[PDB]
Amino acid sequence: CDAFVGTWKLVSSENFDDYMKEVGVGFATRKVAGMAKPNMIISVNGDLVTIRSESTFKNTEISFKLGVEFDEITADDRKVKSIITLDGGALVQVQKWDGKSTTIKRKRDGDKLVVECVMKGVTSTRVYERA
Amino acid sequence: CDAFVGTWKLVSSENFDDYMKEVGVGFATRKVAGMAKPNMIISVNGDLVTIRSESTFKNTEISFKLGVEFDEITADDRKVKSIITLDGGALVQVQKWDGKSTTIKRKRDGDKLVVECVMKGVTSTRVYERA
Repeated sequence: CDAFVGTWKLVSSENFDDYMKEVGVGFATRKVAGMAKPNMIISVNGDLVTIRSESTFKNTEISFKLGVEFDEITADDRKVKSIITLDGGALVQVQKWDGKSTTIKRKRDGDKLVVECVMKGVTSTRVYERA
Repeated sequence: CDAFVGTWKLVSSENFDDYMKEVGVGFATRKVAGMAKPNMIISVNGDLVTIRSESTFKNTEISFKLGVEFDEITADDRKVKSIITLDGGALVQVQKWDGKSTTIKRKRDGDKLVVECVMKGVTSTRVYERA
């Protein structure tokens, strides 16, 4: 996870609302969540990887081991099962709940960290740079 | 857990610095941690309990099931194993790392939430009220 460790600030967001719609986030909530500009703080301690997200909407944190399924309460209050892997040099997260699934891919592109969240063929792209 | 769900704000802190010393928290961290006045936000989603701490020092979160050991990275960056129980109507947390242990007790006392953290017979006491 060496390529991912650091504090990342949001530089661009594309198609976030439509992704949230696909996920089932409420109309009012999508407004508030759309206004947030979360940072992403990624760190490692031993075999535990932590991804923190800090914003006006919600402060979240997941702590996990690569390849080991874990319980997560999402920023929009879904209770999901997540599994995160190192796959083609990306961190790939699959979240499953209520027979549904979404894939969140975190990948380096030049000096940026690109986050692509996919649900039913709808993709939100968020671009981050080091703080 | 119903008696614990809510947003709690710090109202008193007693012996916090000495507790941190006993834990082995370094001077500079103890200073910044002592200056912070963290909220504590406790929520439940199915069988998952989440305890979030928000302050200038750190934003942290643990999500866990009662009676099931889990991995935790503490605010002072210790990698510990935690187990949390409902015991005499209190939430009792035991954190273990490097052959050491500390116990964190969260209990209701009237309209307050009293948090007692014990390390080798040094006790820090922090009291919170609903926000």
